[PDB]
Amino acid sequence: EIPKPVAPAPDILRCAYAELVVTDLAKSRNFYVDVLGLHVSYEDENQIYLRSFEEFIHHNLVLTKGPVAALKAMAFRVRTPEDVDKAEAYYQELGCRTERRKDGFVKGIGDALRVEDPLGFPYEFFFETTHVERLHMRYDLYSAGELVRLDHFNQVTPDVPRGRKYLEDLGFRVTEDIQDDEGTTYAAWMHRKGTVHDTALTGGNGPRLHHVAFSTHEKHNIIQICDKMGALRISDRIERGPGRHGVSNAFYLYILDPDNHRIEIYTQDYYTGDPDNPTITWNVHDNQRRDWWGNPVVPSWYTEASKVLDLDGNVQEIIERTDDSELEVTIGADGFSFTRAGDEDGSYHGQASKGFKLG
Amino acid sequence: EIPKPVAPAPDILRCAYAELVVTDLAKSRNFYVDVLGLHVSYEDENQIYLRSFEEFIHHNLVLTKGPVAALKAMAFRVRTPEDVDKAEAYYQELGCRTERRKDGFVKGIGDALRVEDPLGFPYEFFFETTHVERLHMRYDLYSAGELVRLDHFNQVTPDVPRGRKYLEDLGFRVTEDIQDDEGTTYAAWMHRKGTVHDTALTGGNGPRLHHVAFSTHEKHNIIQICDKMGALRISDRIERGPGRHGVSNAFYLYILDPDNHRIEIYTQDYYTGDPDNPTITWNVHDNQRRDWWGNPVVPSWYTEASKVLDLDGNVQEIIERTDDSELEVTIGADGFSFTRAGDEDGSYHGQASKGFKLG
Amino acid sequence: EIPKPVAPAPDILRCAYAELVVTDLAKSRNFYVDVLGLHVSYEDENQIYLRSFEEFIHHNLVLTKGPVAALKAMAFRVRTPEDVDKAEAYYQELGCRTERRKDGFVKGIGDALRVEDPLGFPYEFFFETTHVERLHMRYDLYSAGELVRLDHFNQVTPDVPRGRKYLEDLGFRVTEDIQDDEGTTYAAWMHRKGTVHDTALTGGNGPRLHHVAFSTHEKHNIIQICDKMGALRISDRIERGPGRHGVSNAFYLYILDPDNHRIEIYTQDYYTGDPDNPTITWNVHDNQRRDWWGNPVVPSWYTEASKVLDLDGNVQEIIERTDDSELEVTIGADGFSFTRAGDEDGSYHGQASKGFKLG
Amino acid sequence: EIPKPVAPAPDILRCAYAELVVTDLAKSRNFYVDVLGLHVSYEDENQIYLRSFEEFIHHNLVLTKGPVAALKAMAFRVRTPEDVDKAEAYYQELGCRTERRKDGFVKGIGDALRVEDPLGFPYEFFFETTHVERLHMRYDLYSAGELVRLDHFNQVTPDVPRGRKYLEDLGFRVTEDIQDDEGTTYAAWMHRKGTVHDTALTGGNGPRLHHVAFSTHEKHNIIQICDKMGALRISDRIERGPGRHGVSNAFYLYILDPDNHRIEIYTQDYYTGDPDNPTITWNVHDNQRRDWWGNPVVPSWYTEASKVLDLDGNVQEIIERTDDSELEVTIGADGFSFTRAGDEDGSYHGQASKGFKLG
Ligand SMILES: [Ca+2]
Ligand SMILES: [Cl-]
Ligand SMILES: [Cl-]
Ligand SMILES: [Cl-]
Ligand SMILES: [Cl-]
Ligand SMILES: [Mn+2]
Ligand SMILES: [Mn+2]
Ligand SMILES: [Mn+2]
Ligand SMILES: [Mn+2]
Repeated sequence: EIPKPVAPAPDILRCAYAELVVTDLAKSRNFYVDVLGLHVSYEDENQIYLRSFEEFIHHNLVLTKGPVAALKAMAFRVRTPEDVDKAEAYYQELGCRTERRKDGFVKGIGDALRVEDPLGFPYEFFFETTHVERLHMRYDLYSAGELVRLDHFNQVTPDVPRGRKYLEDLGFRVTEDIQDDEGTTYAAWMHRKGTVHDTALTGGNGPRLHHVAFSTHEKHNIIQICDKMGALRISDRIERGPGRHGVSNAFYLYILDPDNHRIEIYTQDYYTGDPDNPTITWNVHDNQRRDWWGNPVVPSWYTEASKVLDLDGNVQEIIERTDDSELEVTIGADGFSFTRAGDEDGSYHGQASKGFKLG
Repeated sequence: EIPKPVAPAPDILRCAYAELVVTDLAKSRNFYVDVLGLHVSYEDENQIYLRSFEEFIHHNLVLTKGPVAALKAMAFRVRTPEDVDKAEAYYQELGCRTERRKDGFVKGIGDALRVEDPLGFPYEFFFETTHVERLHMRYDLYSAGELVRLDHFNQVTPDVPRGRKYLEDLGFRVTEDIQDDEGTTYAAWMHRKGTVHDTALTGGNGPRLHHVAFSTHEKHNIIQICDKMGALRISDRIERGPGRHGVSNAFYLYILDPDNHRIEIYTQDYYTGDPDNPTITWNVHDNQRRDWWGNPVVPSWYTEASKVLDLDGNVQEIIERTDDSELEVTIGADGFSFTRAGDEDGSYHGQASKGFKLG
Repeated sequence: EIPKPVAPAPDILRCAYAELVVTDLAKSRNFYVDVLGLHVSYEDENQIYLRSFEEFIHHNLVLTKGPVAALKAMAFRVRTPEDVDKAEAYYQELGCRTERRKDGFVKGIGDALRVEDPLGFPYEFFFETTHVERLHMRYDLYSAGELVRLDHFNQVTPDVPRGRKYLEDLGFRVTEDIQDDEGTTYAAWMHRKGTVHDTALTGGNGPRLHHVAFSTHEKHNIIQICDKMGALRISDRIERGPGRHGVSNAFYLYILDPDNHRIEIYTQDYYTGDPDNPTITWNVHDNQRRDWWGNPVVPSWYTEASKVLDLDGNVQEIIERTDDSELEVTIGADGFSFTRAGDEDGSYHGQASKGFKLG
Repeated sequence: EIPKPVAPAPDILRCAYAELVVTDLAKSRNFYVDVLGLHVSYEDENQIYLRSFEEFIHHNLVLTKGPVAALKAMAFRVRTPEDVDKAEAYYQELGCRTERRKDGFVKGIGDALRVEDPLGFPYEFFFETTHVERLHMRYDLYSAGELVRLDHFNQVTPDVPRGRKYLEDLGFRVTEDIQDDEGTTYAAWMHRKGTVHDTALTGGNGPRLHHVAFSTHEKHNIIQICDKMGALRISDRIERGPGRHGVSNAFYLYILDPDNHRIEIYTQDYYTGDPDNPTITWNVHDNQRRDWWGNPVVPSWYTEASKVLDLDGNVQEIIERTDDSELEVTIGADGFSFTRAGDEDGSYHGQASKGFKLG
């Protein structure tokens, strides 16, 4: 029900950074810098600007002290300065609230447009950014769990096909999705930069931010993050994983920051840059779709996500999903999942895999 | 209490091989050869003899066709031919049933002694064995999931302290254990070869065999086994993991063979060869003790294990544990576990970690 | 010297495949399939078509039996069917010989244009290709040394600035290069797909093909290839490496096929897709520019490369480089390199690093 | 020939630590702590005591300030206090200078015996040592290049068979060696703890210490050390590697400390604990014996080694090797190596492999 505008879409390069509001800046710094080893581009009493090992733009993450923890903006870099004008014209045509700042909303970004998008999400588009020392060969700084790139965002939204269509018009190409035999869509992944995704839609009450994902070079780097969290005795902040994804084929881990913002660590998905890249649809009941090894998806993964803010700094109202619930149809009392389609052996009914029930 | 014999203990080098009775030989071959990549030393219509990548003795695993799936023998290599005589005298003094075969019980083993030990387990002791091509540099054969060494056995027995004393007198040294503050021992690990263990005791109804473990070179090799099992659509045969252990500090995975014999894949524990190697005791309520990342221990891991045979080839009667159950005290309805000792935050009452309950 | 056409450049997606003429098809099959584990998309008595683990187009490599080993075509996929017409007009304006086949030059490719480009190289441009099973999750087929993508080509040409300009007009963006203070350019790297490169120019006598490069997931995959070649007693076919590159930051290995075609295995370079991606220029005397650890560059690496064919199947005549030779200025009798610029300690004069002279 | 004492050999557990005299304690600290990440057990302005990640004894390396860089002591831990008496009796019967100190020669070691051994080397034997925090699960401290264990020493001595016999009488078991077809032995490896070696003999002018080796968990940890040294622009202190060894099958790297003391980093050799462990002999001309991939051995690796001290703190006089030189017979002007025995193809005459001569 979101029409394709006459105005041309801005040419989006990739996800570039997220601005997260955090309640205790010191505790957040402890998590992102001391635990996760992100690199400080700038900090003061209000904000911490962080980047990954291979990044040359000013930052991939802004942490902003605020009264209520929430996503403040998810930023995409566009190809040219003129693409910021294109973004403004596009979202104006859609009837969305927009705000333009010629000198940026955060440090290290220039001319930028923020919008309350049709799904209620605060998107930023920008070209101009302050270049910093690209640390990609600074092996004197490299940590055993080094986060090397920002990879993607993931958004919770009640109507997946509605948001998918909107993002396709915006230029994202769908790479994978999860549906059932009766035509319900539960999740979709879509890209600009030639990886599996730059953002993704998870069916649920929204708008809420599901997670922000960073890449490592190798699988052992993700293992080290888990190991380090056990050593720091904060294993209760490991939410889910580590595992191999079905959708995306990436090795992964989900952890929780001090304000319960979910962060994914991700590596080794595949190239999607060709225009006829084959799309892959998984059945919702396929127990290898989210964790390839069949490990159960923790219930909080389906229920918990971050608030998002409007352009005034206020929390967006949550709209309830009316389509079927992935949690309910797979691990709920009347849910089921299979290892091999049509096989009772290795299937789970009314509970999760590996012998667990929902707590 | 099992008395310490006057006869000297045999000098045991290491665990060497296990003989498992299996019901369908071809199906077992698929698992151990096609899925796991173990190397065939010899096979016929009745048995398959298998060895790991770096082994020079004839085999690390014998699969024997039989009516009832069970452990037939856990075999330990001894230092000299004379240590077989020492083993016979020692077990005779213990009042155990023993059987001596100068030409072995299985192919590729010479003079051998099998015993029904004081815990009801069929142990074998041998020195003589047919050497085979050591494949340790045969990288033309090397699998992405290559199993490189046999590492240990793990035994389920109802009275851990009783068994621990007997194994210590036999010359095994305890490296780690799990106890509570009320005097109960739930598990013990013990070695000869200078890794964390060659065998271990897990509290539970017994005698039953908990598992046999093989090691890989690197953590990615264990990940590959998981990935391959996903590709073969047999993820339902992944029981638990992959993870990082607390006890042993090893990276691990538990999988189930066609007869539900449990196999662990293991890597990167530490050196224990010094005689004053510090013994580590974990509290049973410590949620980082079995999985360091705090992932829940699947209930089947605590309840399921293989039958074992006596020397007549009949299943040993099972004696029920009367000591407290690790399952019940940690993940049962009256259970408890913590992330940080003395912290209510990150503790679990009457359920498992990460949002699950007993299925 | 090469003027920019008024005709619009074809939109090039990425390098896609190379066709190499080989003298003994069975011996070449042994190397690419049995040693390297590439996947067969088609074969007969004259040709083998091969693809990497994550590929969905028909092939990344075609081996064609012929009398003289040579590069027959380096192919790039274009974005649309219409881009093939654009490519034809473009090279026609450049005065280049073109050949258009509506049904393709090799199996699994449709409408295609081959050209003898301004530097004498046989380029192919195509859109249409037969999709095949994408093996990216086929872990039951995954080799310990699995080649996962085709990454790039590398071309030897006598005048690097002349070639660079031509490739820039064609849409390729320079990411890194090697120069000296006197203004000679020795090599340049350039991309379309958002990695360090899709092709590269290496100063030397040309046209010759320096190498075709495939990527692995992890560094250990590359180490396995070396280990395997050791076990096969073909370590003499390991030309150079393994190492870490300075330029590109990739972990790497160079090996030689039966006809001495050079293959690079490559992993873990960085993202270059932003239009203002920072260009990196290294000094030719920096001993960390090619191997980051300062290991010496094998002289054959600088002197040997494959013949290339014209459109008639005849070898292209070679034109000698008149600019300074990288070998001569770094490892030759009158050459030098440094570890730290301006520091004589860790410098090498008239010989290579690590105590070696030219053989 | 060194006679076999009537007195029993001390039961040696393993190599335990080395004491190296260094000329600038601060510069050595930067190398061993800052670059390499070893853990400080104790330090003052005269000495730094260092241990590996998984160690529980007080230290694996003592750096002692002094006027001439040299080995002061190579220490082996013995099984019981009584074994220190046995070692004293054993070396006294050998006619060797001994010194016994009930309170140790260095901090954190108790009753200890130091000897000037028959080959001129300062050996220490001890049981008593101060236990420290075993850091094996301190992943909060874990470096991307983490050194996890002390693995072995390597000694340069002119007469290898002479030394080998002495070490065998002492209880070391030979695992691998290098010989030629004319009866010359160039090197031998021997163990107590069940890895390939605890010490080794390299033929050359001696006594000199060739190197001390530390283990990592995985091959990428060794890669990271190289990468870090490149980032620190100290790649000139990488002497040789990284590589795969033929002998030992271990992945390796050799680096040089501020006083040119050689340190090897080493991982993933095999189990040798069985008393009939198959002994492997390589031919000296086999180009895969030292580097399995055929990479050339740096001439400094054959010529350079550390001074060793006597018990009075004076440099031991060097005795020249009269047997053939491994350098000369393989990579010298009159040397030879092969890839495949008997095959001229892939062989090297009067030069090193991969296109190099000696600089
Ligand atoms: Ca209690
Ligand atoms: Cl997922
Ligand atoms: Cl466990
Ligand atoms: Cl290079
Ligand atoms: Cl060596
Ligand atoms: Mn994600
Ligand atoms: Mn185990
Ligand atoms: Mn290349
Ligand atoms: Mn060594």
